[PDB]
Amino acid sequence: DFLPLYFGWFLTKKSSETLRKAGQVFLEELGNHKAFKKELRHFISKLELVSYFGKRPPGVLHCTTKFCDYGKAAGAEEYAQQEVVKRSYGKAFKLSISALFVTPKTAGAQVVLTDQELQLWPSDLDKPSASEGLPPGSRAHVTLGCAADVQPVQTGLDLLDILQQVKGGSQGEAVGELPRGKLYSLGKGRWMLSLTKKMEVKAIFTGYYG
Ligand SMILES: Nc1ncnc2c1ncn2[C@@H]1O[C@H](CO)[C@@H](O)[C@H]1OP(=O)(O)S
Ligand SMILES: Nc1ncnc2c1ncn2[C@@H]1O[C@H](CO)[C@@H](O)[C@H]1OP(=O)(O)S
Repeated sequence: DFLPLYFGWFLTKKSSETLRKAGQVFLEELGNHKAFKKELRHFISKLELVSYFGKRPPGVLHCTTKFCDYGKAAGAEEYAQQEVVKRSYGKAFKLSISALFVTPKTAGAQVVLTDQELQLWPSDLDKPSASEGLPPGSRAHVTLGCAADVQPVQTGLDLLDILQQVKGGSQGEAVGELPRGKLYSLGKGRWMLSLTKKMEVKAIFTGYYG
């Protein structure tokens, strides 16, 4: 017997649509924002970001914890065997979306995990450099879209990198206000919307088999 393609929290239909629509609305508002139009060089050396991020998750959205590749990924077997993983497998959770972000590569939503959910976050030998100085689980994210020649994986890195840019920042940096939060320009095509009111989505922790 083998492992899943990856473990994660898969949003209900109701919450997928709610978060997915939140994403589009952000893409549509950002692409029309003046600050964004001024930095368009990083997307086209106006633009509809909805089209730019044409590769979206087709069905339900999800928050990946541990990519296992059926055991072919390092740390995979070590993660699945954990008690908390077995005990949580199938259980429902509420994920907190604190921000939406975009880069030239990906678009997605930052997830802020509860202590219980942090127990479900892997602890591998191999770490992305961008996870430096950042608390565990920071990479927690929901992918909303990717550029044509970009892999979804990149979304987690794009989040981490963004968190580096704001590491030691304040809300006085905000470019301006969007209807649901403050907009930040972290340079180099990186934009983040920090939600005034955090979004909450029901999801189930389980294993996906591609
Ligand atoms: N190397 C990886 N690390 C973490 N998640 C990964 C990795 N590779 C793929 N994924 C994720 O698994 C899905 C199917 O491949 C992809 O859509 C990625 O999911 P997301 O967490 O949505 S970026
Ligand atoms: N209006 C601009 N167009 C192109 N590059 C710009 C512009 N303004 C600042 N730069 C910067 O000049 C360098 C060469 O492009 C790069 O450092 C550009 O900055 P960024 O990579 O966009 S942070």
